[PDB]
Parts: sequence; structure tokens; C-alpha cells
Amino acid sequence: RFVELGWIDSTSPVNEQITNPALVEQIYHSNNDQLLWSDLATANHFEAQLEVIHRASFSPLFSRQLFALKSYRQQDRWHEYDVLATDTLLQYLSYAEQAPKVGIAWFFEGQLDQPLAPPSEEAQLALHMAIGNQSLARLMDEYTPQDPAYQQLLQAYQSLSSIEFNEVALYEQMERLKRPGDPLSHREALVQRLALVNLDTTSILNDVAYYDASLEKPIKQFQKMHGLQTDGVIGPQTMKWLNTSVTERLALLALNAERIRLWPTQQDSMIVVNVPGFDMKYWDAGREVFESKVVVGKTTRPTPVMNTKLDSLIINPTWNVPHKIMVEDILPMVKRDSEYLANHHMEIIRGWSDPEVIDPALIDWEAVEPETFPYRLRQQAGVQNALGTYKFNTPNSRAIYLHDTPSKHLFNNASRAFSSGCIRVENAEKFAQTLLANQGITLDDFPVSTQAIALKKRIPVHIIYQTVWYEEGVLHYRDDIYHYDALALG
Ligand SMILES: *C(=O)[C@@H]([C@@H]1N=C(C(=O)O)[C@@H](S[C@@H]2CN[C@@H](C(=O)N(C)C)C2)[C@@H]1C)[C@@H](C)O
Repeated sequence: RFVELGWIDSTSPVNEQITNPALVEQIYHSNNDQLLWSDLATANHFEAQLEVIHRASFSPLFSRQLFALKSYRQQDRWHEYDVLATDTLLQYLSYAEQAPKVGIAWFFEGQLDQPLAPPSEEAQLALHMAIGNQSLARLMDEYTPQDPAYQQLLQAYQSLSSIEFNEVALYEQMERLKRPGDPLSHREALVQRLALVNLDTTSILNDVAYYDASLEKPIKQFQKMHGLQTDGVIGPQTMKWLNTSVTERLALLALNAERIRLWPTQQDSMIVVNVPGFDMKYWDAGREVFESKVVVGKTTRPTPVMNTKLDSLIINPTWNVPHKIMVEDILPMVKRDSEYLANHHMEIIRGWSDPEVIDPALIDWEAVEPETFPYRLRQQAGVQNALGTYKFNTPNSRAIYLHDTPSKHLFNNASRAFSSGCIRVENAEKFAQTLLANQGITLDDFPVSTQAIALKKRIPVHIIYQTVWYEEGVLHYRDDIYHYDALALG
């Protein structure tokens, strides 16, 4: 009924499957009712690009279209294929344009289940042109992030895609742990599985019945690759990653490539925190000037994906204990431990406006119900302050900022989801120094007390969620700390 095309019949399912009949009609008329997709290499390139979106499991919309396309192809229904491909490429183009704007909706909040708006005029133009110059492939590639980050993940996806269904024995072992020097049953499976992730297995010795030196370094860099303690020990966490299928790895790659559409371009001066990587990097004038491990929010108080700017830096910050924390977390502990306040250098304050220190002794602690308790808590400046020596002020509606910690031992863990959402920074001192250097700010000597310092040039802070990324020659994988890789894996 609905698609007014001469060479498509009325009862074809394409009439219901198509999103923008109007715009498809126009394109086909402008090209004298000719097929855009009769070149195989071109259809295959576009089916490949939709497999990616399929595996990433974030768009039932594109999955529907791909199944339908793949179904028209198996039956040699090349007229129906042609028109549905054209409609689906319009969607791909809306998708390419909209993700950086509003893609947070599809990858974190909800999903791309409903047809997108048509693409911009600029895009419809580029398409018309591509149709005439027989360069649809170039058009699709042009509408992928021109980011080496993207292309490195796609390169790896393409390699692994080539060997998806090569069966490879599951790596097994007798005991839950297995240390250098122990007997080793399944050496073949283990080495095959180190190879899957393109670790160099060439120097590993053959048919040695034990976990020898030749295996230590490959195992330790497989561990590093997966952000695990490089202890050399084949335990459950190692085996989880060793024994992941190529299907599972391609899904991780797919999701993480598509996620790079969200991440806001790249700036010369910029700060990136990768949550599941529990790390962060400060670029300034094209240069990586600083990197550091961080602690991010716990699963229950997660660090959200967001973009803000670093406005100012506080040296020797006092910590104004927010209400929610005082009421639930702190007052009930001072109600029992009558030494809490003094140990944590935490003084009682009339109000944030009226900063009068009240001695804890002037208070009927039996009498206090935390919910209604009328004064406020303020931790004095110091090394043992919850914010340590440095607060990094990133003002935003969610009250998330970067700060030093006194609990520097927590950086020793592989998995660093301990905070109430804020981001604790190892080597805050160096971070402070490089910021001030690159702002053209000097300090005649280190301040006695609390010092606010506004940045001349505010830096964008991007907090991303990236479970796969390319860095110094190699592809890193990380556990799905906050469960957003959920659908990709099954
Ligand atoms: C940021 O997360 C909040 C602020 N920053 C820190 C932090 O990095 O965790 C917390 S302090 C810590 C978590 N809850 C407190 C607690 O459990 N007790 C028993 C005192 C200590 C702090 C809440 C916030 C400003 O957004």
C-alpha cells in the first residue's frame, strides 16, 4: 500500500519494514528507479557495518533490519533488499549524526528500538553524490568516527571475525589456583587462548608438563591486558578471560567501537576518566602530561558518564560533610564511639553560614536523633582529611568531583569501585603541579592553610565507560563493573 514505487509490489513486507517511504521514493526517482546495491562488495560492507551494531546489542531497530535484509538475500529478492538497504542507510546516517548529541540514551539509559528522524540535508546531499559516484562504501566509512581509537577496535574486530567459528578447546585445570612450577594438563588450550588475543606465543616451549618460565611472561601480560594483578597465578579471574569465546570478544569490541561515537571528539587540553579502567589521563596541548590510577564510585553509588569542566583547585581543603552522610553514616557512629570526632579531626559547626565551633561535650547524645540533628560536620584540613591535600572542583548537577585520598592503599586493588561516586586520584600532588604549570600559575611557597585557585583556562573533564580500548600498541579489556556490557555478552 504505502511505498509508491513501480517495481515493488503492494503486499511486499518492505511496505511496513520501511521508516521514511517519502525520502526513499525521492532518492530512487532522482536515480531513475535504478538499484543502489547491486554491487556485492558494497552490500557486504553495509551488512558488515550492521553486524557490528547487531553484536553490540544496543539497537533492536538495526537488528530487525539486518535479519530482514539477510532474509531477502537468502531468497534472491534483490529488489526488496535494495529498497530496505536504502531506508536502513538513511537510519545509519541519522545514527552517525545523533550519537555524539544524544547517544547516551541508547548505550546507558535505554535502547535504540524506535526509528530515528531523517538525517540532515548535508547528509542527504553527500548520499545523493555518493549514489552518483558509486561510492556508498566511502560514504559509510566517512560516517564512522575518524578516530584511530575507533579504527584500532574495528581492525581487531575484523581479524577476530575471520576465525570466529574455529573451535578451540576450553582451557581446564585441576585446582582453582595454579602457580609457576606446578603441573599443567592443558598446555595446548592455554597457548591457543593466549594467541586468540594476539600475544606472542612463539617463544613458549612445547610439551613441558609444568607451568614453566616460557609461560610466566605471556600469562603476566594476558593478566595486565585484562587489568588483573600480574601475580602469574592462573585463578578464576584469569580463566574467565582465557575461556571467553571469540563471539563474546567481538561483541565487546562492537559495543566499545560504537561507544566512541558518544565520547566528545578530542581536545588538545582535556581530562578523561575511564571508570572500568579505574584510570585517568590529562592531555594538555596535544601532550599526554599526566596519568594516574583512580578510585570510582561503588556499584550502589556509581560514577555516572558525563562531561564537565575543571574550574578550580583547592589546596588543603576542609571537608563539609554533606547532610545525607552525616545523618546515616556518621552521627550513629559518634553516638557509640565518644572519641570518633577527635580521631577524625572533625568539629561540629552551627551552620555552613554561622561557622561557630561547638565542643561535642555540650550535647545530650542520648537525646540526638540523626535525622533532626541541627548542626553540621566539618573535617579540618590535613593529610588525614577524606579529600587529602587537593580538591579538583568540577561543578555539575550530580555533585561529582576529583580529590586526593588518605586511603592511598586502596589503589593496590585491581578493582577500585569504593567511592560514593566521586573520583579519588593517586598522585593528586603531581596532578596539581602539572595543572598549575600549564595554566601559567606559580606559587612562591606551599600554602599553610586552605587556598582556592581558579583556572585561567578551564579544562573539559570527560568521564567515560569503555571496557575495551587501544593503548601503547595493545588492546585492553576490563570487567563490566557497572553491568552496561550486559546485552552484548548474553
Ligand atoms: C564523593 O564521592 C562524595 C564525597 N567524596 C568522598 C569519596 O571519595 O568517597 C566521600 S567520603 C567516604 C564515603 N562515605 C563516607 C563513609 O562511609 N563514612 C563512614 C564517613 C567516607 C564523600 C561522601 C560526595 C561529596 O559526593
